[PDB]
Amino acid sequence: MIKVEIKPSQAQFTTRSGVSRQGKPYSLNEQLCYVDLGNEYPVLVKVTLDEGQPAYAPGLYTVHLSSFKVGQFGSLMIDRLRLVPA
Amino acid sequence: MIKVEIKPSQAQFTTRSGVSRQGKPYSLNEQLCYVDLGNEYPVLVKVTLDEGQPAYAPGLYTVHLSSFKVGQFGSLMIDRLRLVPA
Repeated sequence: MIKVEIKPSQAQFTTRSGVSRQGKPYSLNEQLCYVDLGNEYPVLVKVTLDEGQPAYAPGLYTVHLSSFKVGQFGSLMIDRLRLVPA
Repeated sequence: MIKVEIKPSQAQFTTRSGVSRQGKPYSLNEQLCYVDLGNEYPVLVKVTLDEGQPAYAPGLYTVHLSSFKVGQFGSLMIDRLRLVPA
């Protein structure tokens, strides 16, 4: 299991916006977190939230299976890092 | 934890080869496996092995933390799926 932490300072998201190739509006909500990759300290990682989802509250989390998909070259990839409480 | 299985039919690797941009030879060893992504059946995934490593034997495995890295856009990515016995 991957240990992910939302610190008290990371309790909000920001939103970026634009227009798609064929005219549709989009909005993306992004939040920061710390992921422990086994180095001396955890590293900073950007998370893009799914539609209609609030910012994750401060606390400890792990990664949900729905974060992964098989890519176009047949290898596993992360689609979007989706988190669940630890 | 991600459940990965090497079936008895997947106990070998194949090797692809070529030459890099500035003249160096390379070889890549690839093995197939099944990863349970929570659908009705596990899906087929290609794994590229690290230098000097043998094919994983048939059995159950999970994913090692060293499989992940932060990408050039600041989001988590899989570098290479590295497996450890379950």
